[PDB]
Amino acid sequence: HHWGYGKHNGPEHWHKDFPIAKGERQSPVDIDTHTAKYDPSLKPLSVSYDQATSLRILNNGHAFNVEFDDSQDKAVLKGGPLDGTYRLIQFHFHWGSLDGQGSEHTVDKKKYAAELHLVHWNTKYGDFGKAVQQPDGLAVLGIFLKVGSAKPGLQKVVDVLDSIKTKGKSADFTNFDPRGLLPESLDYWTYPGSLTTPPLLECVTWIVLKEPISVSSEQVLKFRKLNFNGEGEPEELMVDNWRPAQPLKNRQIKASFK
Ligand SMILES: NS(=O)(=O)c1ccc(NC(=S)OCCc2ccsc2)cc1
Ligand SMILES: [Zn+2]
Repeated sequence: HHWGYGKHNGPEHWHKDFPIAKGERQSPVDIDTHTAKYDPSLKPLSVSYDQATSLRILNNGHAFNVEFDDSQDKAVLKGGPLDGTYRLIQFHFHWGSLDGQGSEHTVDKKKYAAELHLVHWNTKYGDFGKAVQQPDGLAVLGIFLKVGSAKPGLQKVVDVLDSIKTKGKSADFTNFDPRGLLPESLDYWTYPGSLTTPPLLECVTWIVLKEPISVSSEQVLKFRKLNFNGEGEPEELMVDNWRPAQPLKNRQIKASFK
């Protein structure tokens, strides 16, 4: 009886095995754009992905992860609210069964069709595992997806999903360039939060871009053909793998733009 996104194992149940689910700095949150304040103390954000080295794509039963070789200082996030350098380790998405839902963060209560999470760990802690014992261990760059024009840079992801349909399947996935998943603008909102799945650890500086990317209906329909189950088990489509917004508690969301 493992956590998931169903009626008997989804977000309202997670707190029994992960009591931090009811913590002081849980994610995602609704971003109330009128309450968020421009912060002149934010430095410029730097997303340096030119030497990113993807390795593999994996269906972990909750989403799919595109994994990167993080053994060298290569694809890194710095600046903005961050102190020092954060290294890309993986990205993944959350998405809906219908285009009207799927994002984790919301913007003035609006849900996007999906949300991309580029996950980075603070290199001062040596590795990801030690980073998730720290309040500033991780930085997740979140990007909303809306349905419209196709995102050409996403197609290589979409085209490999048939090989990883079920939980536990992986495929080689080298030479994928995550630059092709970014919008034009780096304007963002930021706040301190958590992982949005178990173990829900409160280690994350969230950086959520304001400008969504557009993906086509056909691209997101291929996400919805993935399975939460493993091979040979009864089909349960991998859809609605998002946690809803959590209480903001004693936090302020800061904007990078005036
Ligand atoms: N949705 S989220 O971005 O908050 C988020 C990010 C990471 C995690 N946890 C983990 S354990 O990611 C592990 C990624 C990894 C490890 C080996 S290579 C890929 C859970 C939720
Ligand atoms: Zn995520």
